[PDB]
Amino acid sequence: GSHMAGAQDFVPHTADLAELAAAAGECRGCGLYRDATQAVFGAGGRSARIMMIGEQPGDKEDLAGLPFVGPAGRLLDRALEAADIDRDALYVTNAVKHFKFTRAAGGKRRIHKTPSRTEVVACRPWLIAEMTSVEPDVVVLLGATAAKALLGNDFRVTQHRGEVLHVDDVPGDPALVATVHPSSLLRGPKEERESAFAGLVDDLRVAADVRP
DNA sequence: TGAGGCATGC
Ligand code: SF4
Repeated sequence: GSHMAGAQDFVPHTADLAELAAAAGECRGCGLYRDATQAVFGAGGRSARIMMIGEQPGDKEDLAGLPFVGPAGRLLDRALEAADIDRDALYVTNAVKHFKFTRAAGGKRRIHKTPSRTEVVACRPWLIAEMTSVEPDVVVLLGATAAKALLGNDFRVTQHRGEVLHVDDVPGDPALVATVHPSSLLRGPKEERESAFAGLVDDLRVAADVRP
């Protein structure tokens, strides 16, 4: 890449998810490996028919080494239940595999920082390897960073959420459904939260109803 | 504390 080397040559030629996950722990495709605790690879099995892709680890994901374990993951768990999506059908990952954060000079708390488009493009080869291994029927794009990673920078989740989409550039031609990131339900006003949760559930139901 | 899609800064 122009700013970052990219992950492409760190990605081993394999569909084994465990081998991919170990190799991501050695990735230096961008700068984010340096300050992060560990790579946070996807969770689930190749038999999954629904792949869900978030933005990046948060604080709790970085410490645990698993995706969607913090507050946003708790919300996602409730939305999955409300749509009767069995977790055995899921492979869950993020567009970026190492936690990007900063700290105030006189503070200790790690402050989440949105990955740059540069870092998203650098990390995308891992996502392509995951999609090739899992071959999902449908991909849920949880938020703008993930949706733009596969649908292009001009894509707007608030414009096209809940629509079943297909693009050429994507291995295996799965259906794609974009929605808002579960953390946005928390970031927004408490009085919009109920309607926003119902909207996430409705978008998940669209994805769950995709028939290959 | 935990987005999104516009903007401005260097
Ligand atoms: S964020 Fe992705 S590309 Fe960057 S170092 Fe980590 S695994 Fe590699």
